[PDB]
Amino acid sequence: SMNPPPPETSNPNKPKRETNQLQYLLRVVLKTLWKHQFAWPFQQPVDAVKLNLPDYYKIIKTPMDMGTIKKRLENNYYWNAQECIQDFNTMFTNCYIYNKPGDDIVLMAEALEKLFLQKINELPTEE
Ligand SMILES: CCNS(=O)(=O)c1ccc2c(c1)CN(C)C(=O)N2
Ligand SMILES: [K+]
Repeated sequence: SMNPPPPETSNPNKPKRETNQLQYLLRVVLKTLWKHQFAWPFQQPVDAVKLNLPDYYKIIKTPMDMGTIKKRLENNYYWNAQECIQDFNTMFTNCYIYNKPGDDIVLMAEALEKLFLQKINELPTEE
């Protein structure tokens, strides 16, 4: 029932780059999903205490959330776009694993994922 330390949002020894694709991921993809009406449950790490989900971190061992992704993008944490896309995919996957199909949180994840994929379809070529 207690929360782990959140995922790191910086790591000085980790390698990183600024790419036009990562800029797009912050300016377009994250920004669009962040403002969505269903973004709120995904804007911070799952709080197992507040939300009374005492089993959450007994099941989900690779937690991820858009608050973490936002800070990673702001902090130039990533080496490439794929590392960031992976984080979004971990967040969605965790939600589908932990919750029941048709639960409100799943409908929210599914709407955010639809939008995510629409935005990723226009990801520019690396230039
Ligand atoms: C519709 C959201 N309801 S709630 O905030 O009680 C909630 C209910 C369930 C969860 C979460 C939030 C967050 N989340 C990422 C998750 O997988 N489960
Ligand atoms: K499930």
